[PDB]
Amino acid sequence: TELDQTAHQSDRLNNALLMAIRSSANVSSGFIEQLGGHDESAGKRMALSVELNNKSQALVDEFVENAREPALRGLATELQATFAEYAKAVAGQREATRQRSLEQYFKVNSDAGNAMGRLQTLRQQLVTTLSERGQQIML
Amino acid sequence: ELDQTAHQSDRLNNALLMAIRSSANVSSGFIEQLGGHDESAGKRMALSVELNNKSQALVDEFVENAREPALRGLATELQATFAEYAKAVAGQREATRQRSLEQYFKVNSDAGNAMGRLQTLRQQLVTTLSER
Ligand code: NA
Repeated sequence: TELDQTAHQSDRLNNALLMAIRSSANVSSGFIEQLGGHDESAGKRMALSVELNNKSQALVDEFVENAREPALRGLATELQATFAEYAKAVAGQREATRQRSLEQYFKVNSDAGNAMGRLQTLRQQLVTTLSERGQQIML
Repeated sequence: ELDQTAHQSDRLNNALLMAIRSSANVSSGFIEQLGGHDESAGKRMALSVELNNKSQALVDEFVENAREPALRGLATELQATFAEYAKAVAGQREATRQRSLEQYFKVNSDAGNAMGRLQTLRQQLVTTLSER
């Protein structure tokens, strides 16, 4: 069952990253829809972008809540802090979309991409660490 | 065997993360073209293409290795929904090359709906994989 917990942790992480990138795919494609005049579809993509990032944040919190050992807990709290940066950048992108402003969009698009780069690396390190811990249990 | 399940998990997870990043990149590049960052846009498009190529290869590997009767049908579904997704993102890149906002809108729901199904299917495949 500690074996079971490692898998549940890996799954939180994998879903969190996937939904976080989906959230960015929705704000940028939503912005394009908006500029094409499809305001209702853009508004649903904004809401979807909100909901995806909020679900990722919640899984990251669960991931911290379940990280006991010192190796894991420190990487996990840095993922949590990095995600906050990412979430704030995407919220910035959603408001540029509501305000129809390319200028504000480009201003935070780069912030989002740099936090997202750190999130991917943190995920890889956590995946390796969790898989190491599961394998040491088996040994 | 247990070694093969870790390789299959890595393939599936990397495939889906690169696949969604491929769409986020072509949408970003489109927005860059709208604001005149044509050089910047071309870098996103190249990345979108490469990510699509790499994730397609990982999906294909995942499927070739998923011979078990328990996985066979789910792995084939993954491959077909992934095809539907990659064709939608290729449509986004073509709408970008054509600088067509309307064309882009029309393929957006194709890509987003398929990715929503890929996320679900991913969960079931790793459940089935974690069943050893
Ligand atoms: Na549009």
